[PDB]
Amino acid sequence: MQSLTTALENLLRHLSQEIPATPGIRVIDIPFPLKDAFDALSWLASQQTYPQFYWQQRNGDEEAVVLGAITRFTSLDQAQRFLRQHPEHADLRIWGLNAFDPSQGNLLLPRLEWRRCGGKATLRLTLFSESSLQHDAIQAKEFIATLVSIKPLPGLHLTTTREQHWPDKTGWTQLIELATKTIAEGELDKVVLARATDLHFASPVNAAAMMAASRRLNLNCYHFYMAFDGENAFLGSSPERLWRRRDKALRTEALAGTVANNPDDKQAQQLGEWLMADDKNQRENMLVVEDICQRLQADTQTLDVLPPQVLRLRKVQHLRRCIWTSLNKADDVICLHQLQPTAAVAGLPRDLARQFIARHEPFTREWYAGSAGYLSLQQSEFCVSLRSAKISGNVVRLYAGAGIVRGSDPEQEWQEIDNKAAGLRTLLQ
Repeated sequence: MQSLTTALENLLRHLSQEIPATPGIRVIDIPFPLKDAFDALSWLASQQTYPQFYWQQRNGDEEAVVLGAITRFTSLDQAQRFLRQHPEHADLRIWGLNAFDPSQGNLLLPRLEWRRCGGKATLRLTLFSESSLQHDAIQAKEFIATLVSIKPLPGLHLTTTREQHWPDKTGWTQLIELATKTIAEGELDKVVLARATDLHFASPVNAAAMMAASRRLNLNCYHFYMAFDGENAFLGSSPERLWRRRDKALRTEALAGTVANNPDDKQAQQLGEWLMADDKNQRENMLVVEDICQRLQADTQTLDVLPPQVLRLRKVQHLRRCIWTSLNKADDVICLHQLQPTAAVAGLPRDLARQFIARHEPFTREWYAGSAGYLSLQQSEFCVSLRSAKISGNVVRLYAGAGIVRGSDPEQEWQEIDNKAAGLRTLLQ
């Protein structure tokens, strides 16, 4: 941590310059020599300050670790409202989560943000005050004094005390056959229903270590980690983008139609070339794109759907179609509310599917199948909070969902949710 130390000392130097004792906002960016890679995650997990948020874009070129909440926001709308009051810092990012219910978020304007774009990094310090910048400069000084040296990530422990499913196997069929009853009757066709698996461990589970474990195995995935406090965290490694906005340029995608992966290149690629020719999944995928274009059309100019591709991940492969377009207004609250929850995580039609989930699910999804990422005026990117876990002390809660459709069948969809959960379960068991 000679890079960090040096950066911290440049920052303390800046904070010792005259700062005006008037309301305002300052952004201090210190260049971060990236002669080696920096284990931003290990650094974050060494700190006793909360909240912490860690995020890496799925391609591996963009990474951030942010610490300490100058201000918290309970929705993305309230976040964007704050940013619009400061248009002179167009690149000022707010970081965190949106819940499965998108009117609810946990987002922060961080004290400190280390951010790498591929080859370059910046340690950014911000000051903000309704009253005195000089005052908050004092806080920043104290917050720096608070930071400790990078310690080795702690270990994962593998001793299990219990294993609960919500719903269990019988409750799953109880619910599945209810859902097909309901499909039988009305105009609902697809409903995505979830399971929670609670893993109870004899020791408290270190969430950053779990995250570090996931990053090694779960390639080509967004990695996201929020430490709300010392006892509670939510994290995941999702292959799915909700949206990316650069100015008004928007990218989203219809990621639906699942097979299992196999480690041999040929058998996985036969399992995939199959997926691309299966009329049916291609139909299911196409109903997802239609729904996305529908949801988008009144707020965008031309929508371009790209050719299908198979996305090979660790335990599981997906059919995806990307959809690019331009937004009429550079607005993140529109992207959020138009795109979440996805047709891939609620089902179809939108209202009816959400209403079934609301009516009937035996546990709250909370942050599962919301989104994670950041927004600034200039750009934003959120992933869907899939392949994720909620960590509370000694309990780890894994989430995975399946799209019930008519012929479904309990046990097959259950097996599918096992495979989706696998990408995380295998790090712990």
